[PDB]
Amino acid sequence: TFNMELYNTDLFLVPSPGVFSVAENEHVYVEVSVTKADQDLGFAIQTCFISPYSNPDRMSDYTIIENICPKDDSVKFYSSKRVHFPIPHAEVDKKRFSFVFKSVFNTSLLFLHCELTLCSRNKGSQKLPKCVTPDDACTTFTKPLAVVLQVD
Repeated sequence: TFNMELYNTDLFLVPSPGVFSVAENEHVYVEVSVTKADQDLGFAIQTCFISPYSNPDRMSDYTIIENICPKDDSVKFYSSKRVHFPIPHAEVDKKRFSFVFKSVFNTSLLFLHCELTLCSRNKGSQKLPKCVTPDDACTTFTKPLAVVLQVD
């Protein structure tokens, strides 16, 4: 129901076939996606950080996005993409951003941890947070996802 894809270009055409290889100073194109029936339901990208653990309890000082705000300055957002399944009555909501990688760990095997927050895409709604955009954000309904990175 939730996805996280890495791509080699800002066309998000061709996802990497497992473990993404990355060197300092390169871009990484992330795509996150929610697949759902409700059409009032959106999401935002709450937090993203790199870390050498498959574990997020040991969070990390390498934070890219925090409370929907871009903390790393290399970060760019791209158009979001709602794509309809006609016959299954479904919608994939996708969001996209890049950043420039910096190696700073003591190891070559890393994790991109992103967490999605679900939210309500229509005004007047106790039931979940209304929705908000990334620099608008600079001014339980949350899902953790991890993808693997390989430094060279």
